[PDB]
Amino acid sequence: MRLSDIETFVVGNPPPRHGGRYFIFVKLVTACGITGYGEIYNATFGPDLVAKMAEDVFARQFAGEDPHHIEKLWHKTYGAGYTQRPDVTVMGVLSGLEMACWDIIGKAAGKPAYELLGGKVHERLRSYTYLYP
Amino acid sequence: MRLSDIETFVVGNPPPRHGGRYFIFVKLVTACGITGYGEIYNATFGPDLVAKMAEDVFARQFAGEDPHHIEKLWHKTYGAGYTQRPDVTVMGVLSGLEMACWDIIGKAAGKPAYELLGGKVHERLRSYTYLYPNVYNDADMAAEAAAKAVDQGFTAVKFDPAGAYTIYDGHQPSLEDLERSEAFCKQIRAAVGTKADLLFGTHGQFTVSGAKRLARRLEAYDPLWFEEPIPPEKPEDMAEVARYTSIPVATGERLCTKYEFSRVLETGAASILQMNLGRVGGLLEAKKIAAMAECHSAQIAPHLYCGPLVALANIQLATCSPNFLVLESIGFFAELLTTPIRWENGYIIPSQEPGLGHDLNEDVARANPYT
Amino acid sequence: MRLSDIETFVVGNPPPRHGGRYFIFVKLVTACGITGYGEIYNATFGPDLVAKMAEDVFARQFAGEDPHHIEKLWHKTYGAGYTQRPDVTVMGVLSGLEMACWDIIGKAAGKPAYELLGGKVHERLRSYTYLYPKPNVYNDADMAAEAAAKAVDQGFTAVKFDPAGAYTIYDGHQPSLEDLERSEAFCKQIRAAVGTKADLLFGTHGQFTVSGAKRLARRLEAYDPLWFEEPIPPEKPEDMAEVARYTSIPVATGERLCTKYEFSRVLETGAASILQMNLGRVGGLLEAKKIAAMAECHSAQIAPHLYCGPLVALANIQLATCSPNFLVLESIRTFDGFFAELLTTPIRWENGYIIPSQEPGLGHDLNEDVARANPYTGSDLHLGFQETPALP
Amino acid sequence: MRLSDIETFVVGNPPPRHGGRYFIFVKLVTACGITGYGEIYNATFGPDLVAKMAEDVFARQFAGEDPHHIEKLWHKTYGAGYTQRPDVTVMGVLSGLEMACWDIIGKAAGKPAYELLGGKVHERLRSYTYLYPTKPNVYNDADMAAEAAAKAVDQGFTAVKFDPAGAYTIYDGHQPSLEDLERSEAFCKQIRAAVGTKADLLFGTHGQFTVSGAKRLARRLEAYDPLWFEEPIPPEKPEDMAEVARYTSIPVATGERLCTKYEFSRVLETGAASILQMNLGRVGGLLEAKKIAAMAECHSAQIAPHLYCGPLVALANIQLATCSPNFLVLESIRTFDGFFAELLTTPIRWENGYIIPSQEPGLGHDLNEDVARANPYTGSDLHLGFQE
Amino acid sequence: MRLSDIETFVVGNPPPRHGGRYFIFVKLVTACGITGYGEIYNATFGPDLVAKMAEDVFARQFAGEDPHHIEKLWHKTYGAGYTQRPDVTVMGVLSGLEMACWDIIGKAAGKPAYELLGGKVHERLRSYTYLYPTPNVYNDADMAAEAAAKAVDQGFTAVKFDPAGAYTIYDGHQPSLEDLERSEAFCKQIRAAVGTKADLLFGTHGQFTVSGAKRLARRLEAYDPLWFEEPIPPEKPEDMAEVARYTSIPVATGERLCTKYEFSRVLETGAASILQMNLGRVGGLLEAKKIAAMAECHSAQIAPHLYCGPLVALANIQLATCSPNFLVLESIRTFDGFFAELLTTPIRWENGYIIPSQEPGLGHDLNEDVARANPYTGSDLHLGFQE
Amino acid sequence: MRLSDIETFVVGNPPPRHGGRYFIFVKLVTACGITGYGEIYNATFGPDLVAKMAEDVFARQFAGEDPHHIEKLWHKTYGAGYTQRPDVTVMGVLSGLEMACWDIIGKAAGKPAYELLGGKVHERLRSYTYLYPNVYNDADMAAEAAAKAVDQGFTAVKFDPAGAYTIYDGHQPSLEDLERSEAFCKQIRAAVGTKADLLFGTHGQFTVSGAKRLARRLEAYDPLWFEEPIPPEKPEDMAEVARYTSIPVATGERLCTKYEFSRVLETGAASILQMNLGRVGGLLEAKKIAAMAECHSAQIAPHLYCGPLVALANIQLATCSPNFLVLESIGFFAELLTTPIRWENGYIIPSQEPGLGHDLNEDVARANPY
Ligand SMILES: [Mg+2]
Ligand SMILES: [Mg+2]
Ligand SMILES: [Mg+2]
Ligand SMILES: [Mg+2]
Ligand SMILES: [Mg+2]
Repeated sequence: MRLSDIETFVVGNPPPRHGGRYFIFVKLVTACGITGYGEIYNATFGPDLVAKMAEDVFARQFAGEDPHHIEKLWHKTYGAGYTQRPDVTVMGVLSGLEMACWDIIGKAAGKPAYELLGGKVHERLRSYTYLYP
Repeated sequence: MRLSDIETFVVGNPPPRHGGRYFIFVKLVTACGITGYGEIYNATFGPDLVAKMAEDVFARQFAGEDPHHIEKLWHKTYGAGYTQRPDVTVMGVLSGLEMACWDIIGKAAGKPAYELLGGKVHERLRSYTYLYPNVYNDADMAAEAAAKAVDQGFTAVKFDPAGAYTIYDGHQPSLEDLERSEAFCKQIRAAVGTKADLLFGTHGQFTVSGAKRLARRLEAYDPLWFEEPIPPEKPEDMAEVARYTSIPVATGERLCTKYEFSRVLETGAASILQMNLGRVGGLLEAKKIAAMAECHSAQIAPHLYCGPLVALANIQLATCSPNFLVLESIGFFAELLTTPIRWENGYIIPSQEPGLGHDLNEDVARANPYT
Repeated sequence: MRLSDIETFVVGNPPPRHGGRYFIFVKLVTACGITGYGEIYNATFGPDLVAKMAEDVFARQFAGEDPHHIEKLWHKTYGAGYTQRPDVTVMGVLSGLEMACWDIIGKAAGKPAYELLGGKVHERLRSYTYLYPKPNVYNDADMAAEAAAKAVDQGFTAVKFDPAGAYTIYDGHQPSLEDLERSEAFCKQIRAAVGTKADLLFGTHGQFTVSGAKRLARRLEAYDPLWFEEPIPPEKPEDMAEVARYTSIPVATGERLCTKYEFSRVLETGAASILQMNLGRVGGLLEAKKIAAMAECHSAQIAPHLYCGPLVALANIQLATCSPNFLVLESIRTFDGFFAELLTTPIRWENGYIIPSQEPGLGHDLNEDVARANPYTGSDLHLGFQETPALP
Repeated sequence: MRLSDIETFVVGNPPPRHGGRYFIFVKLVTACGITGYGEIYNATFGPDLVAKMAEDVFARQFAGEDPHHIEKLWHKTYGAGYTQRPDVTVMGVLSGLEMACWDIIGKAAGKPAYELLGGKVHERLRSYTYLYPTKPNVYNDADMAAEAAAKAVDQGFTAVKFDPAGAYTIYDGHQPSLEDLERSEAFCKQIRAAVGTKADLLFGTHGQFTVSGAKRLARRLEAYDPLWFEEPIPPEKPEDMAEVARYTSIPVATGERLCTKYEFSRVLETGAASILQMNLGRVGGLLEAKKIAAMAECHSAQIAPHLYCGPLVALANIQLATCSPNFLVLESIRTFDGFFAELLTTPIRWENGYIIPSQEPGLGHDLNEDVARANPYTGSDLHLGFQE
Repeated sequence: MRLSDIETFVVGNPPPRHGGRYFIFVKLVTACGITGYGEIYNATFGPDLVAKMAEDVFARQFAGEDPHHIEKLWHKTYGAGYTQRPDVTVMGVLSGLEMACWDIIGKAAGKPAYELLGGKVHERLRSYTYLYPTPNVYNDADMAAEAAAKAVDQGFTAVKFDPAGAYTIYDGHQPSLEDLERSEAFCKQIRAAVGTKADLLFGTHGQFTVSGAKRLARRLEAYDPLWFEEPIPPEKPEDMAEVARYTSIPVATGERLCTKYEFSRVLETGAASILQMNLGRVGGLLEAKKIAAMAECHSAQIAPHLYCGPLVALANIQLATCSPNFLVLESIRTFDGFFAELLTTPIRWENGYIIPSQEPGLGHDLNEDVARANPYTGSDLHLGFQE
Repeated sequence: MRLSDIETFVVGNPPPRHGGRYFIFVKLVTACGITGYGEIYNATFGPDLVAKMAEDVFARQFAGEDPHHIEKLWHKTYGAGYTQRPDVTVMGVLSGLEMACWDIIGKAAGKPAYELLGGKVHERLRSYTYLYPNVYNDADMAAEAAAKAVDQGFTAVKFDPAGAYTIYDGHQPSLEDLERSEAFCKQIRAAVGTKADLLFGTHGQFTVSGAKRLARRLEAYDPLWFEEPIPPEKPEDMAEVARYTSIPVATGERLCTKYEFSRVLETGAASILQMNLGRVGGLLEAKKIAAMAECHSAQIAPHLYCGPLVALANIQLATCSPNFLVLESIGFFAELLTTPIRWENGYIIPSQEPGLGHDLNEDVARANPY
């Protein structure tokens, strides 16, 4: 199994705009067709560009690889350019693609991601909100 | 999906009994038929009792649960009886049940467990072996066996010339212990040169100072590690030895759960963690422990002194671990597995088959009851 | 002198089942006839199995040995199978057998154990009880307060309660605001009921994380609780020490601990100033003694733990009696009911104090017949967590 | 005074490619006409994207501002997007734009930037170079490296740097092999024989090892009095690096992968290192590097600016070093000949092992924009790389 | 059962005076008759006075009490005069009485005292001696080596020596270069002469500062001494730990310490890995057992100190016997001569090891007759310093 | 110049017996006549043996020596018999002899001892006293005894209401102990306002946790200190109490030598040091400790529960110490001395007679054996 294609989405958030001004989505695909979604949380630059950075990372580090090899993928990215240090710009991009890899891993095993990382512990998730008008 | 039945196997190791005297296997099977295997590490009691202890834990915490639910399963067990604190007895039973769940989870995805816990990183695993007027007391005889090992492809050897370990450790090295130890290191180093690392494998014989006396005389030979220099209770004390010497300290074969390894890492007690997966808490717990070591400039080296099923679990963790240093290796291990663990020119080659990659030969285990 | 024979007893506890579901007793017999009794405190495994463990250990380690040789027996057991690290499953079995050797040692010497481990220090041992009897004593502050005045009237000078909400397999967790309301309500009403006449013991079960434990401690301080028991889980004493440093409430812990090594860390990190060894678990009488001397070096006291049978109570009493730094002894009500029937002569409770036996060894003998006549028939473990996450 | 225009050059680096694969330059222009030059040191993303990033930042934070307003500009950029924590990607771009403001600031004052930030201290700056060539070669044969250092000494260099400790992987830290140990000592031993007390040995590892890996190696180099053990372990936990630093007598030197005063504050405080190696095209800018050097004076540490990129970062490094009392040594890519000269309007002054600081205003030299435009980068790789 | 009467004996040590100038014994007697024996280790005042302090203490806290009530006895005594702080004068006297109570407790139990404090652990106790004579053994490495060679031949597996120069009242000081020279030659020569047959116990008396001790330890590590004893003075363990962290040689201290409170700090700071209690000073047998138990929690071993009479020796032996972390026991030669004459049955020394008596209590009895026939006629104190 | 003879007065303290049951005095005489007086603070043994101990010490270390040689004499006594470690039995006997030397040194040089150790710094020494007659158990009756002491001029009063101190301490305070403790502070602060500081004078009763509990309920009455909240063996432990409360911790009546006080200062155990110069090690050793205290934001407040002569030395220290806070005070005291100790409105005034400023009347001392 191997990663073939990526597609980015810059999506603007409509009124009342709770949650920021825009979201940045990615969509990874395997040669055999399986589809994975993910979001990048990065605002150190403009979104059109951060979307470009995503496609950069995917071309260098992700395409051709097995989306299960999370450790290899994460380390090729973390270390690329001889860096290997917490960087929010990179990590925000890594996080999006990595998510999608999980989406894919899951989709192929026919299981929720959480069933592969320790299993359900909660049948419900306690939630909180900001105060809004 | 739910777990239905368990079956235990106490199997006796025939001569030369390299690995123990008996192995304790388990077999979990789901309602709809998928079968996982696993090994328990317990020397604190006796095989038939340890097996019953396995059934007891299976019944109270595992029967009727989804094997995917590792966290729930582990916590049900860890807190049973209002305990919730590290305990090798429990943790060695929980370890063998948890592996079998991984074997199941893997089988239900068509994937090796390592592809679900981070993915392959290593296509081959560096292996080491013990050396086998002999090879445990004469340093000249050790170097010969060391040279043989090197000739077979091994790139690391382990030896414990440090002296008898007693039930009243930690003690002080004898002058004879010191001289024999350095001679082992010196004679072997001359035999293998740069082709194999020296793994110095004490068994917690010493007190902190005793260990330091010994480390002093060993630094010149650039040993890859000083294994378990002192007893396991105060990692704080162990860290005193790590700090003194240039030799990396390794420890972990007598520990279990994230909590104790957490402390080893934070005190700087050891830089090479030696989990035994038949005891540490399982495959997931071990992964958590190896990530933790990643934040501490520390690596893992899965300890093995038991049956093949722990070896498989060791292989699974190692294959997907970026801070893997070396794997302990070792015949009868072949015969117990449906397919043999693959070994070539010093390295273990990870199976691509689902779960733990191999299967226990139930027929052979039932044919070798321990006596 | 050599230990020859062991019998084990698994005894179900009848209604109202205070002190838990079952007790595990051991009977050690020397070749010449001297009989020791002991209790195993452990629930990692069904009581049938622990009993078989006690048996396996006694055959492997004790048979043929001079029970005077505590150090040897202990080390032989602790280091068996190359482990030599604090494991409660083993150490509980070990604690049982070790008690019963002290019973024999004292029987042979014609002295109470406590006259062999430093000598009597107390003529009476200060005592305390949980508050015992849809709203009730465990959930409604006022009913607990009434429960407490009663205890004070019986002459108890200390009562313990855990109003702090359920303990779960996923602990530590965070107190709910309800958990906080109730807790301080229990403290406020109980203190008003008992004034200076008795200390409040806040008997938590490791519920909280360090932060959650500080949130609660902040609210309880005004009522001068004598301690905060096990505010967080047992694995990291370093973390407990952060709670202890924060509050004026003394922190108390140990019921889930074993060996001198673990209590060494508690003491040195400053995780607690009150140690609560259970002698059915901590490693036996000599180890408890060793641990209680360590606490002297660290401005710390002992308050032996008890939620099991009368033989653990006996060992507790032995230790407490020869311990300069003893603070209080936990009792199951006034040691009446099934706790007296199991003994040949009962634990003496008078006006808030245990009065130590002056008889040899542990001071009392197991009524073996009463013990055999009461098998354990349930399937559950002695004690257990809530297996859903903490509310919400 | 206000900033108006920015231009970016992604310049590819002609053979022998010493100093990496490409350089990313920036030209800033004020309204009244003053030009400022600077370089960005970053390879998290391809250079074309980085350049586009630099224009994103200039347009968002710099356009319309007075370039004398470094603190304002620095903090606006530092906090763009509610981040405000080190991030080489951003910090690199910021370093380049900020350098160039100092060009403009100095040119306006008619002074070298160094005469503004505490003023000249050194009339010459001690330099060092990597041992380069022109499969037994200079990176794996101690003898061949000893000849290289011999040649380097005969030019006046008083220090040579080398890395024999094996490859550095994406899964570091790890453990040096016995061959890594044996080769490393040979290099030190041989090189020391060939240079005597004439030149210092700079052990220039690239984060390979774990703490204990580091120590095993350190124990075997101590005897050749190496001047520094560079980045013995990775950059994430300086509390761990400080363990190497305490065990050995060799001074630990690091920082080529760090940025902002915050990350060097920790290095100094923990005792992680005693020689700080900022690359001024990454650290956060010239004023930042000044603040950082001033901290090192409080912790018995010294500065020794890192360089493995274009000549503009070099100018910035030289600007700092000239005004720094706790300066130790300066990296040079060879004798600053070749494309390091061709890219400038007047080349960098290198005489007998020392760099002589220009007295021309700002960064001291101007970029030759035409040589910059006539040398695009055709490739598709990143400046520096790892093993896998 | 109650303590009734006390007798003190001040006993002069006849030549070659190995192990000091005088001994101070105590004899406790219960109402019904049982007789306990004991020794006090204290040279802060002349022995005749230490004797008097023994009766003052016996009369206020001891008389009429059950000898089983050790915690009570000890804490009544410790807390006297509103003090409750370590004090070697008080704790000296307390040790002897306490010892003697164990003798009584044991005799009444029909048991050796170690069988009441954890039980036998060793069938035999490794011992060591100072190098004694027969330009001398104290100041020349060659003669020291010869001595050590004869000690090995007798069965000894460890010898102690202090070649680091005089200890003064102004300690700590710095070693002279000759101090370092002689110190090293001692280790080299003795090591050449015993080989791996015996451990070197380098036994300084608190001579150096922490910097001083490191200067010296750096020169001794190569010969693998088993310990470096009391390298600096006893008032700041926090400082001795500085020495113990620096060198590979184990640091041992304790002969000048008393109560668990002081050893707690030693263990916790890392000042030592080998605790050297003297049971005539440390605060008694039960206190020492508590101390050895603490040391267990800290990778420390015990190695009981002896520079006095056979009775401290007997308690030392009792402790050692039931102590799983026992390293080695100080002997005075082979416990021949007066050390034998002063006991009903002598201490059993056999091929380098002491074999514990199986008789109740301390396992032997003082020869009251011999003890009375040997009073101390002199004017000096047991040990002393330089000025 | 050399020391020759020693005489030792065991003296019984008459009713109301404020300050003990007995005092132990010493008299040192030189070759050419000069005489020093001093006092030993020892209670671990009967005063009969203590005097014999002093004689023993004088013969071995002091006789035939120059009393100027404090350092020499001190280290001789301290190292006697190969000990060289803090021991209050020896240190007490030493503190008395050394005191007397400073009486002889000063007199010989015609100056008070405090003019030899950094010179005068205070003309008046802020005093305080215990609350004497009930008064030890009833809040309101102590509040009375306080307001009476204010009328006499005292600026500080001390009281121990925290319950009995046993041989098994440290313990936990009882709820009644806490209740009476707080009640004592509330009521007294009410009777004296800003005019008098509160000295909470505990006797090492509690464990660290026990002391924290009590501290919490006294903070609000701004006590000037919290004396010896736990026992003295582990200053490290004390430091927890000191760090938790705003009330200063005071300690040291049971300590000796620079070594133990050093550790008190470095660990942060106490900010107020309470040397008893009949125990601490002598006057020269006391001054060194005071100086150490300057380096850690710490002050001195000399301890006195014994005879006038210890007190005399206490004054010599206080008069020449910049970091002096307050001095303990108390009849038969002025009777044992030639010239009485001058007291004026909560303040002692130091003598300017050479040495200890005063002389023991030997006739009165002999006339009252114990
Ligand atoms: Mg091993
Ligand atoms: Mg409880
Ligand atoms: Mg570099
Ligand atoms: Mg000695
Ligand atoms: Mg007082």
